[PDB]
Parts: sequence; structure tokens; C-alpha cells
Amino acid sequence: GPHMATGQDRVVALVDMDCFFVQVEQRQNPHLRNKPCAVVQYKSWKGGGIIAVSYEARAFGVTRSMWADDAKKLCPDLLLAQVRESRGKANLTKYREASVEVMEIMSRFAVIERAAIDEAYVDLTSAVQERLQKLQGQPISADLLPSTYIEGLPQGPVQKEGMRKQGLFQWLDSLQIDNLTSPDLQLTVGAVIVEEMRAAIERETGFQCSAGISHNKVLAKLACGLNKPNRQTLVSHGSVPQLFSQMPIRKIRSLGGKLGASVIEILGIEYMGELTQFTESQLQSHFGEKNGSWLYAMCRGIEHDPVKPRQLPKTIGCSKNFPGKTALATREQVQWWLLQLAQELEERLTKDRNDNDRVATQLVVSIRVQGDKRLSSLRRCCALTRYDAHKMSHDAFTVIKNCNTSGIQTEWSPPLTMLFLCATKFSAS
DNA sequence: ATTTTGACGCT
DNA sequence: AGCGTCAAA
Ligand SMILES: [Ca+2]
Ligand SMILES: [Mg+2]
Ligand SMILES: [Mg+2]
Repeated sequence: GPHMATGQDRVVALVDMDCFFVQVEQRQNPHLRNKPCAVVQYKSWKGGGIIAVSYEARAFGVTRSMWADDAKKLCPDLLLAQVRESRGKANLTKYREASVEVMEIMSRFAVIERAAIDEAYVDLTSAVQERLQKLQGQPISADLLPSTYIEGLPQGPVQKEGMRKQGLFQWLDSLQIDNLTSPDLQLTVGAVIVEEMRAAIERETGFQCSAGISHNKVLAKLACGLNKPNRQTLVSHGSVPQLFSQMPIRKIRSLGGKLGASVIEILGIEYMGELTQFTESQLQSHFGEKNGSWLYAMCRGIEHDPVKPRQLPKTIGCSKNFPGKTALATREQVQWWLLQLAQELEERLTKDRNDNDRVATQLVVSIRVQGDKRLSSLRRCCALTRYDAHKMSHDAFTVIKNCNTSGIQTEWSPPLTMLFLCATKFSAS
């Protein structure tokens, strides 16, 4: 009752760019705008692998991971943009730079946590308090929320936009605007701010995005996906029981893999809401102390993970796969590709040092051997003392050379299906 | 023969 | 330290 926390103490948003790499390419090439199109890496093998897909193309069934040749069977007029290739490998610089554009705009509004190349969490609690003081009891107009959905509404006693407006009207007609401590009002002001933030992103970059607004990161992330693209969704604390009552467990962030499968298998449930019937101790007994407490609160819509103040990635990495017959089988091959990776890494590190006043101090080398299901077969670290590609490639070879079983120095066995260099452990400079 | 990333947890 | 999990385009 009066002491039961309800996880309504924060306003958190998650902003996620729509079909991000596709929008980057469509901004650059107006011929691709408003078309079924996809972004592909490599072209020789089955037309290249698709990594991003416009919503027009998704209507034909085109998805990520599809070979372009196969996507063309579903969508013969599909347009394609290719990821840049440099030093023999795909190079994602254009998308990293577009990401910086968006992150820098979002940072003007509030502290953000960079969650991926195209998404960030936003802690809006303080901004909401400020805006509520500015508003001075003034009601919030639907015109301030032109792309907002209120999850769960409309309810009670045939076009999409019509439903959106009906739900928003019910919500705003039911708000108590004089209570500055009302969580629902705080979320609503949050959504007003997010409309402003999304408008700024689109104005200043050309890119559209979706967003979720709720009381914590997990619900904000879930909310964001409910009405893509180019829309935002408010998930209130009160919407949680109905929302979770038919929500597959795997849809909640962190439960899409083995742990989620085990929750389903061990407990014999399917939906997030069903978790409420277990005690905290029961959940801890199956999934561990940390996961158990997290599940117990999360299934009630409560999560405390903070929006971390971090706009920049903590690692800078470069990797290449060598699938099937292309696996690296000679020492020379391994050294040449380590050099290519190290040269890209050097370029990115030097730019990072100039832009962000920091230097990486550890180099992580990872390889995969043909026949291993795991992404990485072996990982070794060494000191990163100079931004020099020849030194980094030599040091990586030094730390992995003993993995070569082959009695012949010139041959590498078992062949390598992957090389990965990652700069970590940044210090101020 | 998706590939190329990035964060964080465990021991 | 080195390995595993989960998530992005
Ligand atoms: Ca996205
Ligand atoms: Mg994303
Ligand atoms: Mg996606």
C-alpha cells in the first residue's frame, strides 16, 4: 500500500532511428527516398547481405539477414545501397558519423545514454520538472502531441490516425494538470519534450525516428517499438497489466535469448504478466539473485537501471569474417588482414583522440577457428601504447601466433574464420 | 556463407 | 584475465 514503490519516480525515453542505415543512404541519394530499398554489405555472395530495410521494402517481406538475391525474388524493384569498402572490408564510418549527428542533438535536451549506433536513452525527469514549472497549471493540448500514441487507449464505450487521436483525447481528458507530482502528468510532459526532440532531429538531420516514453528504460524500449515508424508511444504505469497480459516474454529487453527461454520452460508460462504469480524468492531460486529480483520488479513495470551519462562508445573495434573456403590458412594471410584491421583501427583511434580527449590503453585480439559455433574462439590482450597500425598488427600476431597448431611455419591451422581487434580501457588525454 | 559491430555479466 | 550473453544496423 503506502510503502509499495511503484517505479514512477523517473521519466525515461528511448529514441530509436527508423531503418537507420537506409535513411542515411536516402538522405545522400534522393533517388532512394520513398522507395523499397535496403542497405547491403558485400555483393559477390548472393548479391550481398542485407543489414537494413526501408518500410516500403518490408511490405514485400524483405528482412535483415536476407541475401539481396533472395530479397529481389520478393521485391524485384528493390533498390540497394552498398556499405563502403575500405582496406578489403566493410567500413561503417558513414553511419557512425550520422549517429554522432543525432546524439549531439539529443544531448542538448538532456543526459543521454548511447545504447546503440542509432538509439539512446534520455533521463527527462529534471527537464519535465522544469517544463511543469514553466507551464504554470496550463492544460496540455493535443496539438503538442501530434505523433504520440497512448498505449491501451482508446478504450470502452476505423482509421489509424483516428484511433491515435481518440486515445490521446481520452488520455488528455483524464489528466490532472494541477498536480505537479502526478506520474501520468510527468510522462505526458515527457512526451511533449520528446516530440520537440524528434522534431529537432528531423529538422537538423533529415532523419525520422520513433520513441518510447515511460518510467524506466525497459518500458521505454518496449514502448518505442509499439508504433514504428515515425511515431512515439507513452506507456504509463497503469497500462502495464493489460500490456503485459499478452506480451511474449521474449519481447522484453534482455529476455530475447537463453534466459527468456528458460523462464518460459521452467515456469511453464508465455507472457510477461504471468510472472506476477511467483514470489521474489521463487524467481531468484530459478534465475539467480540478480535476475530474480529484476524479473519480480519488471513484471510489475518497475526497473531501476539508471540512464548512464555516456554519449561515446567505450570501445572501438574492427572485425572481419572469413567464411567457408575463404578461411585464412597461411601466416601471410593472417598478417595481411591483421594489418588491414589495424590500419582502420588506427584511423578511427586517431580521430577519437582528437575529438574526445582520450586514448585507448588496451588492445583486445579475438579469433575464431573453423569448426567453432562460438563467435570468439580465443581472446588475448596486450598493451596499446602507440596509435600505430604496424605495431598493433605485430602485437596482435604476437599474442595469437601460438594458436597455430601447424608444424609448418608458413601454414596456419586450423584455419581462421574471423579476426577482431578492439581498443579498450580509455584514459583522459 | 549474414557480417560488423557494441555493452555488460560471470568466475 | 578470458569467456559468455544479449543486443544493434
Ligand atoms: Ca532503429
Ligand atoms: Mg536501434
Ligand atoms: Mg532493427
